[PDB]
Parts: sequence; C-alpha cells; structure tokens
Amino acid sequence: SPGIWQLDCTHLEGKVILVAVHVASGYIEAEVIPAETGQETAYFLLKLAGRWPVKTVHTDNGSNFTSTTVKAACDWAGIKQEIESMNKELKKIIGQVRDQAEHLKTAVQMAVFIHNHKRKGGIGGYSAGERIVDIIATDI
Amino acid sequence: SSPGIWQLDCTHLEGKVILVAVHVASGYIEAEVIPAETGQETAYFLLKLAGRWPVKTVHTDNGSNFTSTTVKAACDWAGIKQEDGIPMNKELKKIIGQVRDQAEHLKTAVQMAVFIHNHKRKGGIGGYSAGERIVDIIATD
Ligand SMILES: OCc1cccc2c1OCCO2
Ligand SMILES: [Cl-]
Repeated sequence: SPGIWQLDCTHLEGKVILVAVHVASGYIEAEVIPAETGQETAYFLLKLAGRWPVKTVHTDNGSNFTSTTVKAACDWAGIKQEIESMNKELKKIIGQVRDQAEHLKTAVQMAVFIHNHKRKGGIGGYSAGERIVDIIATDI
Repeated sequence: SSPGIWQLDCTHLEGKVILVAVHVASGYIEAEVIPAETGQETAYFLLKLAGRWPVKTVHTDNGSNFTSTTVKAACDWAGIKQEDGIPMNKELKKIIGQVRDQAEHLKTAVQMAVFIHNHKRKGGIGGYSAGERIVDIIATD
C-alpha cells in the first residue's frame, strides 16, 4: 500500500547510511549519518514525511527507534512505527561508483540517483521514481 | 508551467543559510539549512534533489555559488539545464516561526515548515496540496 516504507541501516567507513525504501515501488531515500542516534533518526523521519505521504514505517529493533525524540517526531508527522533486494542493489551501486567522489555522502547520493532513474525491464518498463509517483497519483 | 522546472533561492535566518527549491508548477518545496553558499554545498543539494524528483531545468539567482564549475559539473552529470538569472517564501519564514518553539534547532524547524507547506490545502476545502499537485503533474502513468 502507498504509505508504507521500510528503513534499514548499513554501516560503512565508520558511518551509517540510513536507507528508506518505498515498499510498493522500490524507490529509495538515503542519508549518511555519523551514528544511528535517536536525534538523527528523528530528523531523517521528519524530512521523509514532509516530502512523501508516510503512513507507516517498518524498522528494526534499534534503541534509536524507541527514543522519545523519535516518538515525538512520529506523533507530530502522523507516522505509525512498527527490499533485501533494493538494498542489495543499492550497496552494489555505491560500490561501483564510490571511486568517483571523495566523500561517501556524494557516492551515496549518486547511487540513489542511479537507482531511482534506472528503467527496469524492457522497452515498456518503468523506473522506481516513476512507479512511486504513479502509485501515489492513482491513490487519488 | 512544465513538470521538470524548479526555482532555487536562498534565505538567511538566525545567521544561517536556507537553500530552497520550489517546483514552479505545483508550489512543492525542498529545503535544507547549509553551512554557507559554497559550490560544493550547492552541487550536493542539487544532486540530492535530482535523485528524488525529475529535475530538467533550474532557475537560480546567478549567485557566485551557481557560476562555479563544481555546480556546472553536478548539473552536467545530473542532466540538468542551468538558467542563471532567468525569471510564499515569506510564508515559509512565517511557518518556521509558528513551529520554532517545538524545536531547539533551526534545522528541525525548517523540516517541520517544509512538512506543513507541502501538506497544506490551497484554495479552500475543495483544493489540493502542493504534494498532491506535484505527483499529479509529474506522473507518467
Ligand atoms: O509525493 C509527495 C506527496 C504526495 C501526496 C501528498 C503529499 C506529498 O508530499 C508531502 C506531503 O503531501
Ligand atoms: Cl540561492
């Protein structure tokens, strides 16, 4: 359903990459953070929800997600708190481009760009960015 | 007003710089507090924006950050056409003021304001938000 996202962390170069996947489309948002703190997580969730209509997020077990800053952000934004493949693709691409830039955070945004624009399938296929927008637009 | 066209503008507040991109056809906004209007910060903001929405053309204020070759390079790589100097933000500073006392730091208040802006129904109860308008305009199927 159009409002559901899943969030995962990937540790790399001594930093964390926070990755949200829009489950129905495979579309991705990601950010590089210093550590998976409650405040970082809350801020990331607030940005996501101000850009897309987030109803529910699926997370893992981390103490970041139960922090009071994350609960305050979720209450304010209206988010209920509770792919392997899209993530495996993502880290794959960061791998294939990491060399083209100094900072991890540059290579990560380049990987997001490449993931979200890439057409899947044949001549009549769609990119993840197209799928998420088509899904949401249809929902109304 | 076509679908790939964004306008980028700077606002200065509490001695901080806010970079704002507006999708001209819908009024939808993306915004971030950045350290200063450097080429590298500008390039990175644009790269993030264009990986999330299909950005074909950007209208900028022709600031020295946009004329740098590091912005030019980011635009070439992303397939974005720069129109430098070619031709509600006071409502943003307003919304920022309406949420400012629920957040210690300006950057959090900015993202709250971005959220209120893109959710707001414009034109009475019969109308649509900027978030509904951008998806409507941009969807290919
Ligand atoms: O895709 C964006 C979108 C689609 C529908 C509603 C929205 C919205 O953005 C932020 C809030 O409201
Ligand atoms: Cl600017």
